[PDB]
Amino acid sequence: MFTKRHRITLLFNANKAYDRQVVEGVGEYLQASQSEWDIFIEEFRWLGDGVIADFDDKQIEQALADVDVPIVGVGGSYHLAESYPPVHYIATDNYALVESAFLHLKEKGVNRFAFYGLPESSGKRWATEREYAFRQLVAEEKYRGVVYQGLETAPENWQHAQNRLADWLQTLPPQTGIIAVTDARARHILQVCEHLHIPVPEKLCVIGIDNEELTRYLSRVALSSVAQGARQMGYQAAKLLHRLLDKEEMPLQRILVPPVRVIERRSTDYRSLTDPAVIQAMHYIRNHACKGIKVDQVLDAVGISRSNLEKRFKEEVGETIHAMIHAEKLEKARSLLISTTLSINEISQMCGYPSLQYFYSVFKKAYDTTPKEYRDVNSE
Amino acid sequence: MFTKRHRITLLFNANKAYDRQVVEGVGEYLQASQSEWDIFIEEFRWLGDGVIADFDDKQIEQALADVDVPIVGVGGSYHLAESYPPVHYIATDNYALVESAFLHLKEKGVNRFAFYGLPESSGKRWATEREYAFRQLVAEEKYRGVVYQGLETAPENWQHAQNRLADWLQTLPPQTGIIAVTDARARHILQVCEHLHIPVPEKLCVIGIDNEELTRYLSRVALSSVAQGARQMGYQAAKLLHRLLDKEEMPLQRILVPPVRVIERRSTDYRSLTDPAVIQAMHYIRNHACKGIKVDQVLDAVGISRSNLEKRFKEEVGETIHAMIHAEKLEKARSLLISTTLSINEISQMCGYPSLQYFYSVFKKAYDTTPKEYRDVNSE
Ligand SMILES: O[C@@H]1[C@@H](O)[C@@H](O)OC[C@H]1O
Ligand SMILES: O[C@@H]1[C@@H](O)[C@@H](O)OC[C@H]1O
Repeated sequence: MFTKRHRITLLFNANKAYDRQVVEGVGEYLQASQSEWDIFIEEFRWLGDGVIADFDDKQIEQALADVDVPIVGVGGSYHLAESYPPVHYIATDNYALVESAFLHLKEKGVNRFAFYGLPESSGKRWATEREYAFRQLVAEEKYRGVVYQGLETAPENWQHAQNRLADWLQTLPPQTGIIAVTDARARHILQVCEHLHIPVPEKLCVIGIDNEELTRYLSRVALSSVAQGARQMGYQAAKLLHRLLDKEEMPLQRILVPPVRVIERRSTDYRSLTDPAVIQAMHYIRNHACKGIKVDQVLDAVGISRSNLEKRFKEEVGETIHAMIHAEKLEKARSLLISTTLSINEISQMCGYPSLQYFYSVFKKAYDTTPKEYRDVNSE
Repeated sequence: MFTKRHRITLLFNANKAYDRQVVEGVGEYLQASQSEWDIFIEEFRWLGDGVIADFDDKQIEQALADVDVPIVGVGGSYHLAESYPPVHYIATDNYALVESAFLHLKEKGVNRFAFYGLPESSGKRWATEREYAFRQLVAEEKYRGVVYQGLETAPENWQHAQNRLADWLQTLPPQTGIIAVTDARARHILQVCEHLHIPVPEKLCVIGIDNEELTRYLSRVALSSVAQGARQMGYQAAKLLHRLLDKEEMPLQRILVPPVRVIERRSTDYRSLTDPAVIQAMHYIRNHACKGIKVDQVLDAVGISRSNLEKRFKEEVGETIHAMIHAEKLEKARSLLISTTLSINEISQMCGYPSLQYFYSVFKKAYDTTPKEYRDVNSE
């Protein structure tokens, strides 16, 4: 008779992708265990028989400090072991996350490293934790790392904040890889580069930390990111809380979960390019190839004569401008198949192809499957 | 030179799955068009050069009424054409949504229909719209439909609300299919059935309308749902706003997008069962088969002698209790492969299998692929 029910309270934020992942793991546990739990996503802030909560929040910790019922905290890791709150704790491995992104940029020949973080001013201790890790694994590189804490998440002066970020960005030499604390901060870099037409990744490379597509700002350049092991975190949390509900004795748990993987998108697609003019020209093309652009537009974007730009393209890419314009139409098309929900007809049309048959033809030449086949094998 | 930038303001709610889908479509458009837009998810509530907003919100409509810049409203459809707000409008087809769920239950022999809605008290006009549709397509069924508006989303008295929902549920004859306005309301039905041990779907069938897994309450019985065409909605919205930004003349658009599909889960998995004792016994099994239960527990759950229950199981299922216990261990396992992120090892263990090899063996007998193969071909 499975009659005893437990009310379970989850203190997270439905509006942030990471929080949503954690709760989904909790839900996964519910499914796998078929527990007689009544789980409430109760966060705004009665309390149940067990709690799982966001402990990246000092307020929550203070609210919960002295609560009798089992609590499993979920939040960021800490280099110092005595900085962990007095509760069982599932942790995202802050070090590993930065490491994961560092190793990604490392593999792409990048040896100039930059970090866009978050002021001490915010209460974000995982930010400090990530910055420290950055410094730790950047220590032995050819050129030194450079760190720039921001102004604040919701600036008291957006315009001013933008100016300061713009200033810092123009400071950074070509082929600098930037690690942002959060996809949100990464997108902040991308919008400024948009304002300024700074080539990403042709000039500077950008990588984030959440794998969240919905941040304050949406970015035309798709954002590479470290995906946290957030589902697994929520699952392990519930699994532990279950043992805590069976009155099991235990020293306070500190289990670290590493990132799942890096999702490689456009923003880190660096191909060893170095000539400033090809850099700006290649960026231009990667923005507007689908819009049916001629070599003339590319020439006008940089301020260069046809002869000279062709010479340099040949020099650095072994292909023509015209050829690269069209190779990129394909790339846009290939991405959308992979990262989007559009019909193939829509992809063809939005990518400036004359007919869906023509795209089919061109696509089947470059890769060997069909647009359709390639989608099933490679989607998301 | 693609130098003119447009600031775009989106007025939606990051915390609700439907809103998040809509914004993702907007993002899809950004990708496919590589527009020089600066898109802000600005909703709490400066304004940009174009707006896309949740027009299921009378406050937003009033806030925006008299704004000079292009606006594309997104929200629910209306049976009456004069109830649409004075703006270009992308609509989810409220009728089609109910229809989609109705047709799903219809296909499963269901001919007793119920609707859990939302009081007039809330400002939710899509709720009224869905209820009306329900009534419209339930008109010709054998038994009449029954509608129950709730107490309110965040009750002024949770306990009281639960009592009233419990009352209504015990009113409903076996093999009643319930359509809820929203996965949220559906889950409210499921938690009460949990409190009361009312078999779903063995006794009553439940289907929702959003395909959202994260609602106020998490449900042990996975929830079947209609998935709205919400991405496409957001994409079409941005695509229209783009034409509006190119100063194109147009009569106020009213384009309806139908649901994508119905996601069939446990909550609508009705297999023509009718004997009350098998109903309760089968529900029991579907909850605890993985927990290593004997025939004795099933006997105790209903209040029936072994002989009699076996007789009835044979009569309605052509299988033994013992046999069905084990067929369901497999089903739990098969689901988790399909709907979850767990490792196969974890699935085996949580489903009460003695070894991963044994599960492999049993799984390969029932279906012909391996747990691994079946995951790649059938996941999500
Ligand atoms: O690590 C997370 C960070 O990346 C951001 O998403 O905000 C919540 C944090 O816990
Ligand atoms: O149709 C949607 C409904 O299902 C719910 O999710 O709330 C928002 C509505 O627009």
